[PDB]
Amino acid sequence: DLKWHHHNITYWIQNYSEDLPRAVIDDAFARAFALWSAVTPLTFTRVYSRDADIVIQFGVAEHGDGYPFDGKDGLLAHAFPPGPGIQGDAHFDDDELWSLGKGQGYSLFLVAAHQFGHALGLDHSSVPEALMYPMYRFTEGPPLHKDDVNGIRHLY
Ligand SMILES: COc1ccc(S(=O)(=O)[C@H](CC(=O)O)C(F)F)cc1
Ligand SMILES: [Ca+2]
Ligand SMILES: [Ca+2]
Ligand SMILES: [Ca+2]
Ligand SMILES: [Cl-]
Ligand SMILES: [Cl-]
Ligand SMILES: [Zn+2]
Ligand SMILES: [Zn+2]
Repeated sequence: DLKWHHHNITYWIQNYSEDLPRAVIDDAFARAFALWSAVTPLTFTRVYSRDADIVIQFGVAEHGDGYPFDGKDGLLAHAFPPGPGIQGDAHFDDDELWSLGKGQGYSLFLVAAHQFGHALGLDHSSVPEALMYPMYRFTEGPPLHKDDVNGIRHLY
């Protein structure tokens, strides 16, 4: 039930997934963030310290928190809402097949954006076409839906 008191959010990519090249992943995340910063006064800067607002980590099964991943399929990832400590960090189940665009596997890009929303304070949308819909479904074109934009703007 909290939001970031600053608009200069920072993120730190802790480790990577074995499914994609590092530069591919970095870009994916950058583009994910870019989506929100585009409709809000928010900015996202990549840092290299635990001090980052949002820390990005890929994991398998137990990974620190009490919500370990379910291996292939199922829970794909999860991000904690705004707050101190672990709050804000986004976790990805490196047991999934991460990719982009058409084809098998889940889009790291689209999933990231979704999770970044949660890490910004956004809650799940009730619209099937919105990016904040709790159900993954690949789509082409603008990821954000009127509902997602209104949401993030009602916050920032
Ligand atoms: C497409 O964006 C996503 C929506 C839901 C998920 S999830 O399967 O991890 C979701 C939990 C979450 O959004 O973190 C669960 F269905 F409740 C991942 C990516
Ligand atoms: Ca899983
Ligand atoms: Ca994987
Ligand atoms: Ca693919
Ligand atoms: Cl790594
Ligand atoms: Cl994609
Ligand atoms: Zn976690
Ligand atoms: Zn979600």
